[PDB]
Amino acid sequence: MLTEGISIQSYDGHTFGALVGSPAKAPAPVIVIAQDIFGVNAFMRETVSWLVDQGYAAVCPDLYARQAPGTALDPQDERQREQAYKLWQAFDMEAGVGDLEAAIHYARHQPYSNGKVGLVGYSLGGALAFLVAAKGYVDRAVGYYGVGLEKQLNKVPEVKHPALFHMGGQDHFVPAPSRQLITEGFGANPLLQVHWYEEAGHSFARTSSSDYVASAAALANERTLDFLAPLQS
Repeated sequence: MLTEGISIQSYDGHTFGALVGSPAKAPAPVIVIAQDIFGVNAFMRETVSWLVDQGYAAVCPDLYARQAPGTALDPQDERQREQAYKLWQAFDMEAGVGDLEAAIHYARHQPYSNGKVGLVGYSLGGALAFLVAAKGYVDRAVGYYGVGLEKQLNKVPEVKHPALFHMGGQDHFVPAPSRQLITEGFGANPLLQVHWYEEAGHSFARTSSSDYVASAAALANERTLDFLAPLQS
């Protein structure tokens, strides 16, 4: 689901919609949420809700609009999971970072904006959160269980604003040698923070996931809110 009428233009001209939640009280910092592989669906609506209840405005852009605008898939349906994997396999990561840059720029200047912008992403969006932190586009970035971060470690020195990553110790997208690489590489830059949740696997913060772990989702989420709070000005 997206908010009717909202349109954001990316550097190359492509336009895309977004699900927007204005804030209870304005002006407020705005958090751009980078979707998982299921598009802007029920979990994104819930994330927008969560952030608005904590005092932020939130913008979740339709990153699949270059392939299939308005895609919103149910992760409980087998056929739509297969569709999510097919879209993820074809996803242009650099164009997604470009679309997030445009959504971040939009987030800076809405009527309810206080000018500060954060980004929170999950899975596919957690890997995009790291690439966005390397570009420097946001004030703070947060990535939950981004996939393939051990292949992007040469960008660690480019991160110049804070970025927080929550990783599951039982997420098999990140086996032990990958964990160690990430832990050692991120460890060289104090602007990066990574926490490992030993009893949790991938998607552990989505309440509707079979891999949901309440204690870890809760510890992660509070660390995310404490990390984003300085943007409240």
